[PDB]
Amino acid sequence: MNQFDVAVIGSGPGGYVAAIRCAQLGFKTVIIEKYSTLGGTCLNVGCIPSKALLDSSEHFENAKHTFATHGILIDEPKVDIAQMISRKNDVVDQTTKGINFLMDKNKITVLQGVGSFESATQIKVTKADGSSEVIEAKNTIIATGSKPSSLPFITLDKERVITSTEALNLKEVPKHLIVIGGGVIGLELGSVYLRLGSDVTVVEYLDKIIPGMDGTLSKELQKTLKKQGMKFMLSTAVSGVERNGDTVKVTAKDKKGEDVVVEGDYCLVSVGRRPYTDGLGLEKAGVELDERGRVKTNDHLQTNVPNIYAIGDVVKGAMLAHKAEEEGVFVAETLAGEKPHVNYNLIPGVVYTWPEVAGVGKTEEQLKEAGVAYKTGSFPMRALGRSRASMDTDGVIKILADEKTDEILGVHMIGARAADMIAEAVVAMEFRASAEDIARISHAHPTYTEAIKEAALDATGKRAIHM
Amino acid sequence: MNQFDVAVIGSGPGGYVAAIRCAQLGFKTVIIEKYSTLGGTCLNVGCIPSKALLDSSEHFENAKHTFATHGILIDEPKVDIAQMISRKNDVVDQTTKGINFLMDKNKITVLQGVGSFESATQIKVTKADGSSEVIEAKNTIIATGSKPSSLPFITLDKERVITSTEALNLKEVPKHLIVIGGGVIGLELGSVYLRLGSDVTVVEYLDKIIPGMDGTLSKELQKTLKKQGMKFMLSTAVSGVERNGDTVKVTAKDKKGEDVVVEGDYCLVSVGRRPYTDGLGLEKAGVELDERGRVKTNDHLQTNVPNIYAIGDVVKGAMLAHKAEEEGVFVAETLAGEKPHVNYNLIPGVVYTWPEVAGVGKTEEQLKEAGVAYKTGSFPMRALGRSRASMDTDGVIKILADEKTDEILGVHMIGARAADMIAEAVVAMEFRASAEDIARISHAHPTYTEAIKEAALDATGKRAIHM
Ligand SMILES: Cc1cc2nc3c(=O)[nH]c(=O)nc-3n(C[C@H](O)[C@H](O)[C@H](O)COP(=O)(O)OP(=O)(O)OC[C@H]3O[C@@H](n4cnc5c(N)ncnc54)[C@H](O)[C@@H]3O)c2cc1C
Ligand SMILES: Cc1cc2nc3c(=O)[nH]c(=O)nc-3n(C[C@H](O)[C@H](O)[C@H](O)COP(=O)(O)OP(=O)(O)OC[C@H]3O[C@@H](n4cnc5c(N)ncnc54)[C@H](O)[C@@H]3O)c2cc1C
Ligand SMILES: [Cl-]
Ligand SMILES: [Cl-]
Ligand SMILES: [Zn+2]
Ligand SMILES: [Zn+2]
Repeated sequence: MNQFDVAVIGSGPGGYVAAIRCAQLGFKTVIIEKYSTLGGTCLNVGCIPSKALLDSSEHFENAKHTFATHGILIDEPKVDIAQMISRKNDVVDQTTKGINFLMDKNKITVLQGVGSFESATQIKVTKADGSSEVIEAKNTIIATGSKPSSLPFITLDKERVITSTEALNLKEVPKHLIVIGGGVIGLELGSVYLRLGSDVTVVEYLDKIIPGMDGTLSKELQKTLKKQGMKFMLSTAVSGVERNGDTVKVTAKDKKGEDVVVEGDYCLVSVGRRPYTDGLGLEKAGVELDERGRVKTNDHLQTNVPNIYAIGDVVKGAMLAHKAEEEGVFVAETLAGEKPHVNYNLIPGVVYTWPEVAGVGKTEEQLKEAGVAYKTGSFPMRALGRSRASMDTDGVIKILADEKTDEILGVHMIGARAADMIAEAVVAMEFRASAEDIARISHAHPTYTEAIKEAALDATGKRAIHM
Repeated sequence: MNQFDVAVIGSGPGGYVAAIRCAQLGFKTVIIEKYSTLGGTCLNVGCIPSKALLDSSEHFENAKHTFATHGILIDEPKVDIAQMISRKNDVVDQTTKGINFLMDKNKITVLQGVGSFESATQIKVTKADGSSEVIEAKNTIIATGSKPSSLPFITLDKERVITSTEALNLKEVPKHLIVIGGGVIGLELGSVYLRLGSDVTVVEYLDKIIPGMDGTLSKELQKTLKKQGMKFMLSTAVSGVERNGDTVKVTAKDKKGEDVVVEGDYCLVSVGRRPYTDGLGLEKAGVELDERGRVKTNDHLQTNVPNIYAIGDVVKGAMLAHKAEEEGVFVAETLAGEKPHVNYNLIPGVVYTWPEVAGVGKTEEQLKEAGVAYKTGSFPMRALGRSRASMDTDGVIKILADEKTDEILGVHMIGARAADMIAEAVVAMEFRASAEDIARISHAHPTYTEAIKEAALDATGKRAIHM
């Protein structure tokens, strides 16, 4: 029997970052992955693939609609979908090799197979051929991640009634793509194919898109996506999804109770993500789940079995890749006798549409439900000289500040490069900065971040300069 | 003779922002501009025009070199140079109307003409036809800005031997553009026409481009610009620039003393910018200049005449647009009896090439010259999943931290979206953040700002995760 200090089950962003941090702290560490390659959901069927298709489709969007204005003379651009998907596949293969490299550099043992608990200290690793080996580990970090949710009445066929996994591998640009469900994934992949020529209709039970974010962002994102051609059927309860050859028929009822029928040639189900624990052998180690199917954890991400921890999508909190990464570093440093901290209020959330959407801190709805006295500052992206020069003019920056102390309580962005502008707000809130603090700091001109500076001026005293 | 509390000579970013900040504080404010429209250098012949052409030319670069890999099918793209410039002119016209809106909204009086001092309290405003009006102002803010520098043997002709002003309005894509000076302006305008098909040769007297920035950024920017097709003749002292019909011949000597000759059809002189005070009548008010031609200032940007202040490119400091803006707000708030402060160490500098370059704080060369014990952190952009997805893999993030306290002393970036990532570093240093602090803060995944977190991990304890 091989012996290790720490075992990590799952090779997603939480898993392999946790392993590296365990190796850096001196633990003999092993990581177990059932997939053929390392990287988890985010690399193989998640973040990296979506960003690659989003980047290529946005290039296609510019060529089709803005090149003439930009002074670039081309004929009607055409989509080579096989090259798009193939290039994305190479991007995934690139990142997988980098993760392999990191494992070797940190002297982490990598085992391919399904890891199941035999006890609180023994783990069975079953390879593809069915053979098994048992290893011993003093501590174990569960990082098994999540799987796509679905609806029980939908029969997924991996052809036309699909999830994000297959949607990233289409053999053609859909004529009419139907998106069932209000997950972020649906809006991102819908943007990809909307740009590539598809008709996209989002059919959703929820009353607004991205409802977990600030309401202004919900409003502005639907406003800009409609402007781009996406159609939205909100507050609509789907009751059926039929495949009839080359056609999918979605039947539902609207908020007034009337019947609704939507037909397309492709249907993507994006109704959320579900924690994944199948085959993990939790009963044999004694680890408890909650009513939602998540590994119960305490303040130290510890299960009821003291030597077993759990991180990432398999536990409570925002199901984000960098949230799993931070929790992995947290457990490793905790195992080393340190006292780390995670501020979950300061974990940003990003939507990778164009314009990008990003938020950190409290939403206005959260401040209202708590009876917090707050100020609002708001500056539009179209007023920036940088946006006029690039034609990326959609969106707004919104800052919430405590009315008495001026401390920034939440920053909510929709606009060009918001996925990276949000970092300024994260650092600002980490140092408990006031709106006045940010308003007085130099922001490079011309940049999109000047909208943050202007919004902070608006929040601190309604004294923005460029509005 | 009308009376005002504050008069502002110049409608640049410093000029008009100061006027707005003065109007917000309750002062009767008037602003004078000799140009036909408002905006100063940055709007009409500076930041906005160049940024517009950089965005258009980068699109053309993608269509020519990356669209096929992206899966976008087009024929060879062609340049409509008249349309490029026309759109840029429209962006300038857009922004000019916005400044007009801001002046009227803040109830600032706008006068067109040359502003000249009659005394420390009277200012003559001379229109083009010769008519004059004299105004009285308790205080005056000098914001007359800058002009392109040149060399005594250079005869500028506004056709083929040109400055930045004319290069932004070319009627054809150059066959071979010669750039004299490796400054921010020269590299940006060279990149514009390089992408559009021109051959670009940069001739620079110093041994490195952008020498006012960190040496790593100098090296990496030259490394990538060469990869993009730019040619560089460094350590080269130009001694003659003659126009011979449709061709310009630049004669110089290399580091070995051997003669060097470069021929092109367009020659851009980018040897820096010089403070502009022509016709301002400073002698009639008593305001003294320094040896370099700049309006002398003290701690409060005050001249020797106590009621007259000066800001922007006409005074000491980095000749940057947001530097003029901040100094305009500083003088305005100082006039109001408040006690503001400008931290010149925390004013970022941006080069809008692709990849973008940005730095803030001390350079490594400065830390060496001061004998500061420092740590270095460095993460490459090609290792980010986000960069792999977009194919924007060039560059590095470099963080300098104090060896004893771990406090970040400077952050230097070359990579995608550096123009907006630098904002995180500015806010970080403003709060005296340590390398460990940034390394522990949540960074959205996948984003380019993750390279900042990784570089901070490298600086704080050589413990980056993805390297
Ligand atoms: C299309 C899509 C786009 C997304 N885009 C983003 C985005 O832009 N940003 C973002 O932050 N998040 C995004 N996400 C979410 C992101 O993928 C997750 O939040 C993140 O991957 C969390 O991963 P993790 O480490 O907790 O586990 P996971 O990445 O979900 O994977 C855990 C791993 O455990 C392995 N495993 C499970 N059980 C066993 C077992 N018994 N034995 C061995 N191995 C096992 C699995 O094979 C899997 O590889 C996206 C998701 C999808 C699907
Ligand atoms: C091609 C180019 C690109 C640049 N890009 C950038 C960039 O990306 N970022 C950046 O920060 N900086 C950039 N700069 C520099 C930027 O333009 C200046 O730093 C900024 O404009 C500072 O302006 P200011 O208020 O100090 O004065 P200015 O904008 O230089 O001009 C003030 C105005 O005063 C007027 N004036 C002068 N004397 C008188 C008088 N006696 N009476 C009446 N009117 C008068 C002038 O006509 C002028 O319009 C760039 C410069 C150039 C040339
Ligand atoms: Cl602005
Ligand atoms: Cl990373
Ligand atoms: Zn500005
Ligand atoms: Zn990451």
